[PDB]
Amino acid sequence: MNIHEWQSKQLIQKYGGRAQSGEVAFSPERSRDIAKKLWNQFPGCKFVVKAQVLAGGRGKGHWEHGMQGGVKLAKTPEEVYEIANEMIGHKLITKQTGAKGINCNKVMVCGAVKILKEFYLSILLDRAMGCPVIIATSQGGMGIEEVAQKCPECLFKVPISVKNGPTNEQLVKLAKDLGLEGDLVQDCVDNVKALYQVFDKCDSTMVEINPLGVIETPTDEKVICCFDAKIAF
Amino acid sequence: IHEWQSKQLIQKYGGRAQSGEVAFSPERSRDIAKKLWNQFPGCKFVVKAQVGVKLAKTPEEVYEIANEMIGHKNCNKVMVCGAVKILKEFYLSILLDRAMGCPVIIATSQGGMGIEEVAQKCPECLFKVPISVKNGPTNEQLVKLAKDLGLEGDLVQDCVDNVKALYQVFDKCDSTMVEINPLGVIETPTDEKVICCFDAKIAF
Ligand SMILES: Nc1ncnc2c1ncn2[C@@H]1O[C@H](COP(=O)(O)OP(=O)(O)O)[C@@H](O)[C@H]1O
Ligand SMILES: [Mg+2]
Repeated sequence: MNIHEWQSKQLIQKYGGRAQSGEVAFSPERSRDIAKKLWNQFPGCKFVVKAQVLAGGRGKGHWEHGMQGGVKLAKTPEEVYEIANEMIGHKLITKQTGAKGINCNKVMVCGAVKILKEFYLSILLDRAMGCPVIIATSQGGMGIEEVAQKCPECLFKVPISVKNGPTNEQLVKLAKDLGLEGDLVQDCVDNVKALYQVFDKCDSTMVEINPLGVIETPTDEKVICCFDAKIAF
Repeated sequence: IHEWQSKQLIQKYGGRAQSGEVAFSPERSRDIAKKLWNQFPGCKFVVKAQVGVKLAKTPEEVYEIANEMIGHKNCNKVMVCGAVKILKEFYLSILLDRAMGCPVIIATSQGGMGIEEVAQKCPECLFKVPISVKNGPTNEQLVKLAKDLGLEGDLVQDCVDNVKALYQVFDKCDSTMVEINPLGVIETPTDEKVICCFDAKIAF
């Protein structure tokens, strides 16, 4: 992750968005310290250890030395050490790789959150159109590439005005089209607005959020939260 | 011992405690809350003035509260804690009872209140448990104390674990009092129910 991209993820929170970025660790020891420090704030919480490799289906793939999964739930900081040790410096295999192997040199240590709904949402520069387009689906867990090829009308597509950007009516209906009601409608609007602010302020070619989730905070407020945000140029 | 050193000892010996993180300025208080939103977005915060306790919704509220604490009636640091869902507050201590000549465990379902006041007006609801310093506390004693506090399920064993860890701090530090007020039954962010020490006091 170069400075250009990392400075963009930061803008998500600046422009009103809500996102979990976790924290990067380049060693299993550091992975353990992260989880340990987090237990000082939310004792007894669980953790999610995510292998940081540029490849999809991490949660599906497997490791060369017996372990299963690129996204793993951990109960303690020691389990975080164990998992991270099997990831950092080893090859991960997914559909993207068949069996070529993809070497992992770092992990994300994330607090385990309660996820109520999962969505996919991206903002792309459509060259054939010469404008931005918001693409979203409520299948949530199935990933975009699968849904697009195998389901025609599952996707919500919204062309965006270059001068005006998205409109509240556009974003409100989209929030509604994703099954959101109550306060979560406006919360989603604010987050997508933030995502587009980033998309345009950074001359980005794609802003991908997978999952865009309805979560519960430790004190059980229901809020929109961006996971595993990705930006391209 | 100070509160931050006490909670450190409790975790070493197998206890669960919320330590928060210390800030010596309102600015640093805001940064702590900010970084915490990277792990549990949308969470709330508790701000405790240190040598009084307020709930904050944003890192900016955390700044405002810390600004009214640090440098005022004199407080010069704050602990910034993630706001945790709390189901029950208990009191628990381990005291060297001189009259009986042995350690004693004192516990109440009346967490948040001073033990002097609770015993004065509700002597009925204090659980005393003398400890044989040779064999220390037995797991049999601790299971009853847990049941007598209205605990069932995994919380009963979780309570034994934490109380055992507290006795170790008492025994190993040769302390005259280890006091947890409140000792809470909380819910983790994924709704697991566990025991947690929120405050600790160790006397010598
Ligand atoms: N911080 C977290 N807390 C709880 N569950 C999480 C967290 N991060 C991810 N998950 C869950 O684990 C899944 C991991 O999948 P994801 O990271 O989206 O990509 P992949 O499909 O490649 O595994 C998420 O879809 C979500 O259901
Ligand atoms: Mg909850």
